[PDB]
Amino acid sequence: QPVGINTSTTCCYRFINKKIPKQRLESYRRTTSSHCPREAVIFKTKLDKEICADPTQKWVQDFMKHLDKKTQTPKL
Amino acid sequence: QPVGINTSTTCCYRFINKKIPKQRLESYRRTTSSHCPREAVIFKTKLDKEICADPTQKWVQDFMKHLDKKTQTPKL
Repeated sequence: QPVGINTSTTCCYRFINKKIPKQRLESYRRTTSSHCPREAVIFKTKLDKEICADPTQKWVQDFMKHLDKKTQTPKL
Repeated sequence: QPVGINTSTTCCYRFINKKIPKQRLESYRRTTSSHCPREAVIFKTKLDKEICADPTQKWVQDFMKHLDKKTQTPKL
């Protein structure tokens, strides 16, 4: 259930509860960094495919949080 | 990937420049990988550019940490 400024204070749709990590999913695609309360999210997965994401879920939490880190940089 | 040199040498190394803050963009995506060091926070911006940046390049540090806030996670 959600992390909003009410319970449905989101931007993209059509997603479910729980996936897993038994080989891949890689990149996330969120939107416009200054348009929405939030803006919206896409996940690119399990033999290069896409999913969307707002507003109550863990796997994504951890994904954001996991994705974040892999590697480091400035211009490299 | 972290602090690097040469005329491009690690999984992403394209983007290479100067935008101090966050104010307005098109879309931002973190890590198009599944397999190596490969990724960053790629930023799509206001009559273009597309950048590959993360951890070491501050403005991006803060960007991900500034924008995080803005987009969500799924269903319950």
